[PDB]
Amino acid sequence: KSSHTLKTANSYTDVTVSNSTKKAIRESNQYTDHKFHQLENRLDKLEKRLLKLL
Amino acid sequence: HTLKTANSYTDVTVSNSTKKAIRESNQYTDHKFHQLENRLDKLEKRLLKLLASSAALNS
Amino acid sequence: HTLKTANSYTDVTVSNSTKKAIRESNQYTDHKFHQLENRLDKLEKRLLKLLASSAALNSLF
Repeated sequence: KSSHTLKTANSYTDVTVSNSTKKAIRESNQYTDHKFHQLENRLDKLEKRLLKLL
Repeated sequence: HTLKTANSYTDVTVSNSTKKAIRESNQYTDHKFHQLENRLDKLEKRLLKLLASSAALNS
Repeated sequence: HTLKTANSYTDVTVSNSTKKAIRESNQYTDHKFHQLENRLDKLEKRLLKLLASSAALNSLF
């Protein structure tokens, strides 16, 4: 009607989009933890084999 | 009717972006996980050689 | 119209967002990767050292 309309819509875009950026980042970071845990545990196992051998 | 049309464009386009964001990021993670695993596979071979070397020493 | 200014606004802000999320998440991965690269380098080094000493000890006897 339309200034107050554009304005309201823009504000909706703003909150929504911002909550999406944060969500993507949490979700990807989680994944990254899940994958990198497997590498850390493998590494933990290897130094422990080494120490035992020594 | 317009406001409803903007907002529902926002919801749809936002939902697709979050998905593309995660999908790309994860793909990059996977590439980095593989590069590390290449390293770990090597290290484990050297431990396996060192191990056989150590039981040669005994004597 | 008003559906055109609000929709182009939404596309531009969605665009910047997508790029920001991927960038930030990849920084996260990069940092964790470095940390682990660090832990690997050290272990590699000790192993190389221990192979050198053991091999030399073997040839000597």
